[PDB]
Amino acid sequence: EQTVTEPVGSYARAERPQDFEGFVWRLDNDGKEALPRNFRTSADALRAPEKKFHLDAAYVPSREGMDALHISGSSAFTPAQLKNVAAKLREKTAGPIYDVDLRQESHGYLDGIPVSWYGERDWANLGKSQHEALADERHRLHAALHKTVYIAPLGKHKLPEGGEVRRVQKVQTEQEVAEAAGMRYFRIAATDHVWPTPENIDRFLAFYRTLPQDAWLHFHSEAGVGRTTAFMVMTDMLKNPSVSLKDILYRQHEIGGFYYGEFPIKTKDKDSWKTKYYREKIVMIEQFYRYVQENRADGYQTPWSVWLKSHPAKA
Amino acid sequence: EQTVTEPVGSYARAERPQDFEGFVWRLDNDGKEALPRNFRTSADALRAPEKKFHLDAAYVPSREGMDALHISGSSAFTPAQLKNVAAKLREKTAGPIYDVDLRQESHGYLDGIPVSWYGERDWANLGKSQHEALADERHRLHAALHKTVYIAPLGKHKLPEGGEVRRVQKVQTEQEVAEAAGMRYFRIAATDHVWPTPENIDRFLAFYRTLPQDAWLHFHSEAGVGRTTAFMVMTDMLKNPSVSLKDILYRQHEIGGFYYGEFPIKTKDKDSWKTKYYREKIVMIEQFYRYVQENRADGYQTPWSVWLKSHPAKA
Ligand SMILES: O=P(O)(O)O[C@H]1[C@H](O)[C@@H](OP(=O)(O)O)[C@H](OP(=O)(O)O)[C@@H](OP(=O)(O)O)[C@H]1O
Ligand SMILES: O=P(O)(O)O[C@H]1[C@H](O)[C@@H](OP(=O)(O)O)[C@H](OP(=O)(O)O)[C@@H](OP(=O)(O)O)[C@H]1O
Ligand SMILES: [Cl-]
Repeated sequence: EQTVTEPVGSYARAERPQDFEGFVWRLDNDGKEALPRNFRTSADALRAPEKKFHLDAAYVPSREGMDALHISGSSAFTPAQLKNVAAKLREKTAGPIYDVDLRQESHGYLDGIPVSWYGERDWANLGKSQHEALADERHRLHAALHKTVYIAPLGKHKLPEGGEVRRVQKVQTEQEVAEAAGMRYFRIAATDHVWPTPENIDRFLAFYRTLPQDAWLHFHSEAGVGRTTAFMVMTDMLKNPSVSLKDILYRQHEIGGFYYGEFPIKTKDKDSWKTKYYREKIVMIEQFYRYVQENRADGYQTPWSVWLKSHPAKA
Repeated sequence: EQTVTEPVGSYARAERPQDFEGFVWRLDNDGKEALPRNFRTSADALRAPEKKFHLDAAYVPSREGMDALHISGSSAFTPAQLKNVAAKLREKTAGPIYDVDLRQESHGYLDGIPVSWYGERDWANLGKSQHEALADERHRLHAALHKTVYIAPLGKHKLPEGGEVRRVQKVQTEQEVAEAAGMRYFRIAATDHVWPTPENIDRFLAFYRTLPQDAWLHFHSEAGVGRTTAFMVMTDMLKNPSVSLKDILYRQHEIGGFYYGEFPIKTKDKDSWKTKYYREKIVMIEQFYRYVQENRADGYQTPWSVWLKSHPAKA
């Protein structure tokens, strides 16, 4: 027919939340290193591209605007690691430093240990509104206080392996941990592995509009790869609209992020469900760039969700 | 001074239940074999003793009373394995066959899979009365229905390793499963690793008293070793009081059970806590033998718990 059930950029809406409910408190960071994993800032030197993306290692992207961009990204962290990050970022700016938490999955800290309520594909909060996801999170964190919990790292086949059991004496939300490290906090509940929703992006752009000139944004997700890079890319496009799409994509990849341009996708058989979500992200990244280019001149009078509905992306 | 806080036979009462709360649905049997592990009956041939017990391999225990004993023991089982056990036992008797469940830990069947709510040392119900342990079990099993659960086998260090996640469509208690296999059901909530309590034994003795002559008792615990052998030994002593302690202990061991007499206890560093519980069971097995010998003449008018308080065991 002519009516589409889920438009491009919303494929995840077709999945059934009940088939991915949370079943374990996953260890988000073992706390052994001084900093979170995949830590990088926009002032960093560009490195050779990762071979899996089949890029031109000889291409030198423009760094126009990177010194003033003021953003960084990383994986999840322990409280001590976030204090190290905050201290490092303070050496680069006198503006407010934001911990921009991009995780939809319920997470927090049990006795200072960074944990998340993990469901298959990390989709324990799939389908929930940001309100419902945050309510789940608060309820779960609180329920763990003075209770025995099993906290484990995921091993072979994304299933618990080893870990530890403890009776919890202290519970904190990431907001509390960010404030204790001297950072401002802003939450965007984005689903792991997929393109952020129009709701997620409209929320980010509204937040972006409120920032003072010297604000520094430290984005993070679980690994500091998929969601973190998507938002770092969006920020680079918004702040440096005259830079080419290719340069934005190459430079965000070359300072240590994911590469959001076209590349030959290949997954292990067990990860084949990811293929179309990668393809969806490549197309949406181009569509967001188009949104920025067509709406920056009038100051974004119309939001991303609205413009995308009248300018749908195509596979 | 004079007053003793915990008498011999009750050491476990000094442990703190809050430090061993349940944290995972442990897989009790993977269902691969036709029968549960350590399956054996009193009609079986005696085999050579296990080396670790340092026994006399040349010794020939008396079998006096074994053919009429009518008892068996095994590990936990899937419903299909229990049906196989019941069919096997029916070839040996025309009397009622009892599934004597000796597990204090909460356990049952989720989608037919035998599971238990596991806490450190398998002590998730330590300290609870049987009434409280069964209420915990009934609430946990029921709460699992239509919910997502993580079921895993324990691997390295008694922590989950691998396993599976499933949204449960069927929940059953072992009572339901035993009845489906054509067995009567009798529960004694005995704590894993330790000597059965005076309450556990008083309950068993009262049940034993009213059994029809041709009743067949199939005992089981998790592995079919510690608790299963303790009750098989007690039944053998009760039913065959003229048989020597040495013969009872050797023969229950030689048909496939644990050896409940003195031996060179040698544990790994991580299992050193077990040492005193072994020593306690050796002493209590002797004390129970004394009880049977001294109370059989009047038909056991004095319960085990009462008699033990007036004749305490000595370390
Ligand atoms: O949290 P963000 O920073 O968004 O990054 C995600 C998480 O690290 C994912 O692991 P998890 O779901 O266990 O938290 C990982 O999936 P895998 O571990 O399956 O590789 C993703 O890579 P890909 O899904 O491969 O693209 C990566 O993009
Ligand atoms: O269930 P019953 O038949 O009473 O047997 C018990 C359980 O199998 C215990 O394992 P679990 O705690 O995992 O249920 C096992 O401890 P280990 O598995 O640590 O060896 C005991 O041996 P010992 O504790 O070694 O005596 C054994 O006697
Ligand atoms: Cl009781």
